[PDB]
Amino acid sequence: GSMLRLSAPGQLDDDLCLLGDVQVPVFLLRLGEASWALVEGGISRDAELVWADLCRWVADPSQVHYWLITHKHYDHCGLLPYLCPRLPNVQVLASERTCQAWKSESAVRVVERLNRQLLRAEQRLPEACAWDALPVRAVADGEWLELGPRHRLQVIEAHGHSDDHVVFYDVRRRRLFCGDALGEFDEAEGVWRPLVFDDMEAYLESLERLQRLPTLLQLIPGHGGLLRGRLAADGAESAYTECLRLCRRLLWRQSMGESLDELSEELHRAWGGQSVDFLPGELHLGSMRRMLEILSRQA
Amino acid sequence: GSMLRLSAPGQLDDDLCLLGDVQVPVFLLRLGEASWALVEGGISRDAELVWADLCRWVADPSQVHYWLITHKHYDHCGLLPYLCPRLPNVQVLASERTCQAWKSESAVRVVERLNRQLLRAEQRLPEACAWDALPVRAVADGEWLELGPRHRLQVIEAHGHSDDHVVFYDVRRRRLFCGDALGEFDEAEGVWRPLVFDDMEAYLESLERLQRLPTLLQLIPGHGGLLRGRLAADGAESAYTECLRLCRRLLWRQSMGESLDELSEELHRAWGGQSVDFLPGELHLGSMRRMLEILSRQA
Ligand SMILES: C[As](C)(=O)[O-]
Ligand SMILES: C[As](C)(=O)[O-]
Ligand SMILES: [Fe+2]
Ligand SMILES: [Fe+2]
Ligand SMILES: [Fe+2]
Ligand SMILES: [Fe+2]
Repeated sequence: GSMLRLSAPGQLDDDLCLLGDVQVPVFLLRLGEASWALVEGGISRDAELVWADLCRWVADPSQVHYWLITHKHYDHCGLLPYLCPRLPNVQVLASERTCQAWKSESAVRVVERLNRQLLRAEQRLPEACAWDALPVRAVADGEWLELGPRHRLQVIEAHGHSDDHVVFYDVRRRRLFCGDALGEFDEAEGVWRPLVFDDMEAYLESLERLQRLPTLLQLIPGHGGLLRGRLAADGAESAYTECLRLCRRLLWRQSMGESLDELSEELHRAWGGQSVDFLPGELHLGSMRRMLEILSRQA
Repeated sequence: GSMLRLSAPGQLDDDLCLLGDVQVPVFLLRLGEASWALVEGGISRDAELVWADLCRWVADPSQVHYWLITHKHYDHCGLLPYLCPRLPNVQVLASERTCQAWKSESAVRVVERLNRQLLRAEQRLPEACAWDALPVRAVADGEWLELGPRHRLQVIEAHGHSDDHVVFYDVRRRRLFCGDALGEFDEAEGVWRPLVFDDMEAYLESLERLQRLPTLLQLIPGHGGLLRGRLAADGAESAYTECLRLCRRLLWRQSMGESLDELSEELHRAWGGQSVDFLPGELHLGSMRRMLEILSRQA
């Protein structure tokens, strides 16, 4: 029947396609006859899949002009060293803090190691360019990106999930590329699972600000596809509520004397399955523990 | 450590005691030197336990003057035929709709059958008086009950859980006896599980009205004890949110083609354990299915 989520590779709207894996998608925006943008930077191992899809839509790779990046996590920038060399005219648009992480050998080693863990036996990665050789340009909170005549996207700072996270708001289409700032959309239940890995105060304040946008028609997180209808319209509000709900559960359990590890293991059991293809199980469990440490400290 | 729930038989406050089983408690209010009230009507099988506790606090059973009843469900009035004969001066205070159910042989047979299922092998029920012989007086929405010099309780209609449900608000102590109108308090997670068995529109409207009470200090549902602190202060708001959350889950699952039975069985698995001592498992599962039918119809 009719559903409030579009989650299949191919055309999502007359200007928008989903490339690659719906679990870690790259979005393609048609900005004009011979101009395109990518949104979200994916995982390295998807390089040839995303390339194959891209070339179905884009006749000449020199026509890809922008690549918008929400945050520095390994699953949101892993394609950059592999596909940017094939995109001679692309400019990577990322926050200043995101750009800074790509200059840190420590940070990029973590990104590389996690991406390497996801390589399947059959596939061959193309040659990687250096992370500090990427064609990057820093974007600022509030900045207007005039990508094409019918694509004006505002950069909105949305820290909390991570210290660098931004979202991109298409004012014309009432479409928000929200990365991981709302959490992980639960494919079985239709609710947001919080992903607070840096700062709960910031995460909630970001959601407060995003709630004040004009009512959304389309909401596109970092994983799982495109949400529409009420799922888009109430996404930020719902994500805020789910974060407060997790805080309530944690506080109640702590009042009974539970260690953080009990709820962490429960969340890992309940939620880890959705991301097994792109997130090692032990890192998922560790992430749940970190989130609960943050909520406990700040709630 | 300090917890926001009191859940042990005995004194809860200087005017208030919990009698019987914390799972299906009867509350004792000291209205004066020689005047007392009971709140909530429990399950029949607890008659001698509640009697034993009552007589620890009350020197003379003729001093019990009122018995406040939230609703007609079998687990909220089962003690009445067994203990009212031992309470010569008691007046049972119930809504008109609640009183009407006790006049219906069909309705009381259901109450009797469910209560009989809960009798343990060891115990002996005292002789029951007829349901239409109970010393009942109907109370109205908005009615002020002047129970004693320091106990003024307002009757507030709170339909939705059932067609007859009311709650009792102690204006002085900012204490709400809320029956099942907020749902079932989850002992492991500290959130409300919705219990919508008649009408979702009414259930939500009741919670909207209860949210507008002065901030609560104490919130006393039909099961599980007394809540305080933020759990009391945000109870009605939280219960409203949890009902909307369940609607979201159901609607999402229905959009995927699920039958009501799938979520019903999941809820029965997740939630049925808490009430096994006083609610037959098949009735819990049936109740979950009924709730989901109502939410589907009205959401
Ligand atoms: C790697 As993640 C849980 O921030 O999408
Ligand atoms: C018997 As019931 C689930 O309304 O407390
Ligand atoms: Fe992330
Ligand atoms: Fe992510
Ligand atoms: Fe009930
Ligand atoms: Fe009940």
